[PDB]
Amino acid sequence: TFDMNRVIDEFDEMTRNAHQVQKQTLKEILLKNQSAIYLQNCGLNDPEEAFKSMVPLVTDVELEPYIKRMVDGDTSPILTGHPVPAISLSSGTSQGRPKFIPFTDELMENTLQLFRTAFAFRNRDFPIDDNGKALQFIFSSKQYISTGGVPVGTATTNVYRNPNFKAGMKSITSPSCSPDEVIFSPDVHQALYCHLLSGILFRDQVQYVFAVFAHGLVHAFRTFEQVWEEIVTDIKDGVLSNRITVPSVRTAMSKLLTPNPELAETIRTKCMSLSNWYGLIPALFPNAKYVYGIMTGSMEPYVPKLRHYAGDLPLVSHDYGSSEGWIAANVTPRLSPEEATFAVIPNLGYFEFLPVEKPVGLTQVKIGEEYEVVITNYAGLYRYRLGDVVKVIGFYNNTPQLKFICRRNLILSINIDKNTERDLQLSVESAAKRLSEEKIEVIDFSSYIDVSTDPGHYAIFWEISGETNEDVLQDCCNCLDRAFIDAGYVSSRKCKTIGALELRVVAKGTFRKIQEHFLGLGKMPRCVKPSNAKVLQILCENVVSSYFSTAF
Ligand SMILES: CC/C=C\C[C@H]1C(=O)CC[C@@H]1CC(=O)N[C@H](C(=O)O)[C@@H](C)CC
Repeated sequence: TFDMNRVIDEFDEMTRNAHQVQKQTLKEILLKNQSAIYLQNCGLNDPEEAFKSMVPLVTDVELEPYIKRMVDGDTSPILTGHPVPAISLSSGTSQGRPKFIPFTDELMENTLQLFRTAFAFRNRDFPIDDNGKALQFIFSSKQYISTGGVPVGTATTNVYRNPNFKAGMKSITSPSCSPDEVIFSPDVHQALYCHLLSGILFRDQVQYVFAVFAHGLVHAFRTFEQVWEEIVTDIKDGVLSNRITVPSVRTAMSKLLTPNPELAETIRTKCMSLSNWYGLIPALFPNAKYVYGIMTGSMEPYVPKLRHYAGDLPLVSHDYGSSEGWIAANVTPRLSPEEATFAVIPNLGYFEFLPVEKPVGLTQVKIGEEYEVVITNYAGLYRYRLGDVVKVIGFYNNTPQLKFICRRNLILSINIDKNTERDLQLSVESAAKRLSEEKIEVIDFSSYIDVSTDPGHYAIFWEISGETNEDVLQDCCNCLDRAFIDAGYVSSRKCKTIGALELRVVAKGTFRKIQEHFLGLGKMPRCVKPSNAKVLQILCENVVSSYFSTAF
């Protein structure tokens, strides 16, 4: 039974005792998983001491073969003491291959604990009506079964399809406007339309608006700009647009629709009153208290447009975690996304921090210093290098408050996509075999994030060893686009939040000219940063042709 003050007091005591809770949490993780051959092979059977001397830092790549066994249905103890109920398909890759992370019942408990904690602080500073609803733009369009018989989904999908999700969120959320059939629609574009319509149908009750990521909220209302008159028509007629073809979705939404020309008129008058859609969100939902979602890190570029739609509504930052697990909660919800920091929850894992040198404990980190995060938790992860670099902004009682700084080895990112030099090189090598058919080779390559388009897209620069046809180059272009298998990139391309990959072919001698540039001053950049004007200049002025992927 949820009690706001009780929840806050519990978080307070835990963070006052963060050092002790860290140690107790490690001991419990090690007890639960002691039969895991990964742990047995380290010499485990001074528990904290033994742990740090016997267990090596490890990377996703090192864990790949172990996790592969779990995805293939091995139920003996490998990374966990008990068989996992699901596997999470993560963003990013494992050396260019799909990256999987175990999803355990404990991770579900953690999710519920963190949501409850964050809600308590948020509802303290931004109290909502408990007879209202929320507009929640969430999606779980798919969860497949591995060949070994294990469910595989994204982390959010594993959360949304958990048997404890509805009951567990009941007390610490405002009820969604959307039918479950919308959330689980196999077609996310239809789901999004229906979320928008559902929100409008209950607009007076909507207490806040949520999506996991800021770019999702922005995409939602950009979409509204396109379909608003269609929604007004659906409401006026009490008939769902023929755009919606998923039968279970049509059925569910039809129960909510009856002819309402009055509401339709209100909405039409309201939309036409806006100036370039400024303040669209509070206009549609005049009782919403805030907009909620991840506003930080890779989402920072989306905040200006989100503010535009949000008008004067507070933007509240959603918490810090990934497919690997949760780390930190926003307990200062009134702070803008620029000032937002996240307090580590001391029982969600045994956290270590590599100085940006060997790792220090949670209560050992220093204000103003940057560290790479190291995770030991209930996801089968022991001293796992997350690759996230954080800065310690301060302490909330004895737990550090963190700001995300950067992700190591990342060169290509628009929103939720994460691609490295190796991923780019692999995509190039894939697409190059279409060229090899023509006895043509890739002389060199680079790339660039083009955010002049909406949405932004990847641009790849190629110089090739000979002239070829448009069809060949079109194929190479499509292949480059499909060769990026990172789940984040694929998810965005499908949801249209990342545009068609563009292949720009440059004139012969273009890359040598870049060499000449650097030689006349005295390692080819694989993604050209916006500030690298001299290099960008040489590439752009030598583009001779341009192609856009017809994939997705
Ligand atoms: C136990 C952890 C449970 C949930 C973590 C996720 C959240 O609910 C908030 C942050 C996080 C987003 C995430 O997992 N994003 C995916 C990813 O980037 O891997 C993406 C492939 C979309 C699902």
